[PDB]
Amino acid sequence: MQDTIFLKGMRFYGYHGALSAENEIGQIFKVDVTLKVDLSEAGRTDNVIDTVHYGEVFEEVKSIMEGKAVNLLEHLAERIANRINSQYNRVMETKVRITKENPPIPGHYDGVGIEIVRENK
Amino acid sequence: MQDTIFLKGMRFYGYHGALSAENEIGQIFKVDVTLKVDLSEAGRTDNVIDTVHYGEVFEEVKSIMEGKAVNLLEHLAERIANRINSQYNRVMETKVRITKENPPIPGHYDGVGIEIVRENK
Amino acid sequence: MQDTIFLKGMRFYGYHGALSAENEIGQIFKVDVTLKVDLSEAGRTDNVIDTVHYGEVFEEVKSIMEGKAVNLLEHLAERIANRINSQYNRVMETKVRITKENPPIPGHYDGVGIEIVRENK
Amino acid sequence: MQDTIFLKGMRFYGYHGALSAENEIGQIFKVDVTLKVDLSEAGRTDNVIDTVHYGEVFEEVKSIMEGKAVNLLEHLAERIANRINSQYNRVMETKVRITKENPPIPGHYDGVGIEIVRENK
Amino acid sequence: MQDTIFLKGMRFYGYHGALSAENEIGQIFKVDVTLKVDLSEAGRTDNVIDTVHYGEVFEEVKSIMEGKAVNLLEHLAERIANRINSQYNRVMETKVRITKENPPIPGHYDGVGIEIVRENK
Amino acid sequence: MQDTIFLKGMRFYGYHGALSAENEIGQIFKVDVTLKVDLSEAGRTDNVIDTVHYGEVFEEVKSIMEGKAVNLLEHLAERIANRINSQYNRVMETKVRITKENPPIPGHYDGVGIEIVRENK
Amino acid sequence: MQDTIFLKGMRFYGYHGALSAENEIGQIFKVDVTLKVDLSEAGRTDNVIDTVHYGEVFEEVKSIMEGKAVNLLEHLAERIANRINSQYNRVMETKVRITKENPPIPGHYDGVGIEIVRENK
Amino acid sequence: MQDTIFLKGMRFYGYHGALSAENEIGQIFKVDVTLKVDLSEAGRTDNVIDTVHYGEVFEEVKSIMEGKAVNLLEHLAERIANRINSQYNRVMETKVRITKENPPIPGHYDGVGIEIVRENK
Repeated sequence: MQDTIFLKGMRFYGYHGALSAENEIGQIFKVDVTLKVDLSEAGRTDNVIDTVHYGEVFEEVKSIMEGKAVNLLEHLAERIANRINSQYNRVMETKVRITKENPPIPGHYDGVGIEIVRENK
Repeated sequence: MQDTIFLKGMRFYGYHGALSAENEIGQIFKVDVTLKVDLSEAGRTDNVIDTVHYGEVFEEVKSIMEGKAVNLLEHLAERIANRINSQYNRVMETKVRITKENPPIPGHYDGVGIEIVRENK
Repeated sequence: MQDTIFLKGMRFYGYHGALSAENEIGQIFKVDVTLKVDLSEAGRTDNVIDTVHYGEVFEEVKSIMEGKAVNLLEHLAERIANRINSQYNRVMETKVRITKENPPIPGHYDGVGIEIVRENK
Repeated sequence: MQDTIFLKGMRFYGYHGALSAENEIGQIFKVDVTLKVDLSEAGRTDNVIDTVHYGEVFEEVKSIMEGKAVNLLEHLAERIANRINSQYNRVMETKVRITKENPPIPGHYDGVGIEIVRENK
Repeated sequence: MQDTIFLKGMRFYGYHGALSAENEIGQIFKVDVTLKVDLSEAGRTDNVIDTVHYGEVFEEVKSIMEGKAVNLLEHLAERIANRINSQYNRVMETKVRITKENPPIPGHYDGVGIEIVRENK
Repeated sequence: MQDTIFLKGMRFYGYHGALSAENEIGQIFKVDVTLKVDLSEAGRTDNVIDTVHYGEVFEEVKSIMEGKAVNLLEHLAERIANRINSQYNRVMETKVRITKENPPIPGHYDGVGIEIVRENK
Repeated sequence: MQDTIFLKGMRFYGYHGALSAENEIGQIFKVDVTLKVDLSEAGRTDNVIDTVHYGEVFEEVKSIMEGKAVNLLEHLAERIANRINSQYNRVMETKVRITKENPPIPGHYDGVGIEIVRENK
Repeated sequence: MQDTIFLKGMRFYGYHGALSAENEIGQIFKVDVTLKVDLSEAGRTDNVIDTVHYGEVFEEVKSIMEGKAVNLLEHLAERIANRINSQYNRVMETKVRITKENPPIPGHYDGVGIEIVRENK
């Protein structure tokens, strides 16, 4: 089953980071969420109730990304995957990618970050 | 067998969406279609009749994307995969990705959407 | 005097537009603000008090862009130019460019919008 | 008076070109239209009737770009400027830029084209 | 063994295509070549003779892409894979992706094309 | 008179540069040419003979850019402007911009170069 | 005289900013330098000694951008313009644009900054 | 286990290359590093000590990329993978991709390079 629902390049200004100065200044966090969902029923019915609504997922991601500052991207993604998996039984698995395009790293690069994949129990 | 025929970033202005206001205003839908097709005969012959012509596939996608408004991206992709699989026996499997880069979601992101993979029976 | 202070590509999700459905759904508005300010005193002193702080300008633009929905981009820009000119005497002139990259226009384009230039009286 | 109304990156698939093969195959034409219009009345009133509506301008450009094939970009732009100037008295001047990003020129480049500026008589 | 040598976005102006007018006008062809090669010996030695030189591969691709016009992308890629596999025993497998970003297809898209994967016998 | 004919982002691999190693290795040179030409006759007539054909201009630029290596971008642009001005009396003035996106400069930047403007005598 | 020598998108990781936390963490600063220089002698001679060498200019910009942290972009640009004007008599005027693409501003934008123009006395 | 820590588009100006002239002039090297690391402990704890810090990894990559010039990209990547695997036991496997976007290859392309994957022993 290779069907997926996705939200790409969601950007949020947050205050996460292990560094005091990061928590103070903040920075933009980029998030990609890919959900493993069987979309054949919805494909047949065209009824919004047979799939997972992207809008609701974005709201979840946003509440976590723009909420309380934490140290790690690993913890933020863990919270998001866990939030999506808990509320939607149709989601078989949640992939969360978080990128800091402008972390406190003296250099030239496109971004740094983490990606996790959590199956829905 | 890893050969594929592809059509990337096809853009169509349509009126699909579960929201009345979406159906009224419309928006751009981005579509990626990847077809699993054995291309060694055509690679040998160079005869257009031994492969699936991209132009015809684009026409199919377009007729569905620019036709009657439906609620879901899942239904549109289901219709496209089913259209391509039905008309081309050489297509072993059809992957359809549809992205709403500007849905009615208050936020900053690159796009939201779905992706399905349907084997040709 | 060709010195300027600028804020490029500020994006805000708003509900402006002459169309009911626009006011309901909203869309992203892109804003560029260019301020004609003599920067030689600040260039000499390095004292933040001798120039116009970008951060404060962004806050002004944001309050207008994310506030009450209006019909026209012309009115939004008029309000922004007028806001910046009123609060900063050092600003000799304000240029405001607002772009709707995804208006209710059935077609393929990069964006539509307006640009105004208002001297500070 | 430096106020302007603009439409950027409008893309149309057309058949214009001095070459038979161009007329047969077609290609994408990119168009930028910038209109010199005094926007202070609309800025004050917020009444759509005090400005030139972008949507109507796009429709004009489209009718010309997707209509009968002509040889030159110069002729297409002349027709567009003349169309906009004729129908909108508030437009003091019309700038039309047309780019062929993929003309029949053996080489590597971003685009070729013309730009004209026509005052409204 | 997941090591690879790659050449991305190689662009050539050619005359391939099943349509007479294409053969006459030409267009840009974009090519991506990915080679499965064990790079640990070279990683150890740092001796250019223990790997496949990208420069030579580009020359091969170029000779085929800028040579005689053929009808299909499938045939061009077949010729390239076969050329690379024949001359380099260290290449375990060759992936060739060819994209026509501007084919004779009336529409808005990013590109169309094919991708093949050929193991070296 | 603000009409112009333009050729943007023309790329050529050349061997120009004041450094021996540059002459040996080469690099990509990006060229923008803007020609001041009155386009109203052509706009009226639609006859290709009343304007300057972009294709011929590209050929001129190419012959100079891909010809004998010289030390300076200033000399290459001088030769191009002079070539275009000499052969086309309708060109009132020629602007030539040449950019070395990857010169032998240890750093991170988008490009370096020169731009000249030469009126046709 | 419209000839210019330019350096675009020079990026440096620095510690400038009026905020303590900025000085601590740092961020990327983007710089554009445009120099008004008469390039006809060099265009004629092709002798590197008749123009201003971009490489030397980049070194100057770099020494200032990667040196001691200051509060304002206005002061950094003033120092750069003054450095270039002092060392090169052929430079008739120096334009310096500095952009903070990721300042401590909670929002979504492309960049903020200043631009100055200083004639060489 | 599909969790990863990544650093994308790290750019360094170096002097690597099998060609004398490359070693003399240098060029920009683009590096992508993807690390297979189990991030569930850190996801739970939010303690920076339970994961691999990106900042330290960037420093390692940088020391190798900006250090002594070597002939091959294969050798540079081998050194990086080996450096990361040696210092971090939590890294189960290291993927290193190095791209020369502007090698001494007369042509038009996006980049050439190699990618290796090394499991941590």
